[PDB]
Amino acid sequence: AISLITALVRSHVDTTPDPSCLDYSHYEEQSMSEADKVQQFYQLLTSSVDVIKQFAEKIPGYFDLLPEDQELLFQSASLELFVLRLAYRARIDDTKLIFCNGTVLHRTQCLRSFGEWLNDIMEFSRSLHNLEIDISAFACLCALTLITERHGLREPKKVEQLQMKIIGSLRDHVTYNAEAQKKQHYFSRLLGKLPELRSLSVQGLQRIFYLKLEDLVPAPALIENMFVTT
Repeated sequence: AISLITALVRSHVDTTPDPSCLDYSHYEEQSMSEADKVQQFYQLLTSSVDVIKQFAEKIPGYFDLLPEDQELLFQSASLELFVLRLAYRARIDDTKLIFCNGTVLHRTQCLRSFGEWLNDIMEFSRSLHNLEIDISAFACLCALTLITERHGLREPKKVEQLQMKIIGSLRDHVTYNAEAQKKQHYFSRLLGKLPELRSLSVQGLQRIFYLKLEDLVPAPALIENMFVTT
């Protein structure tokens, strides 16, 4: 069978909208209520998480974890995966923003719902690209956002072993990747991006919690799951 890193990269590719199939039906700036903008945000977030769900289920060894741990791990990282993919794909000095559900919008249509938090996401985006992360390293970075220690796991040790396997594959790939060895302990700088993502993500919960209290439209279960991590 195929190697872990190739399985990861293929999953990433298979769940990353390709240019020719992007959805532009929401790009055109049109009149819509504050309630509509929240509606759109929830929709955008939930359907993207559904796609991210497809990537996680293809991570070899994931289905070998108990269904309870899969759920806990997924709910706990969904927002992070969402932000990580968003930031990775976003390019500097760009007007658009592409979401893994294929939807494309103006950065300005998102500022309305994301708030200042978006700017922090773009800031993280530039950070990722400064370090230069290839698709193989990124796929591992994503799997590591999902397969990580969380409180309440039934088989924490089983989770850590998969994590170690993913780390191992990332380690091997970095060691032999020429462009990478050209930088100060690239590997360490790579993993050092996860804590930032965690913090960036916490800031997202604040904004999503704000929208929830505003309560212009009900929050989907998927969005409520993001808050269970409290």
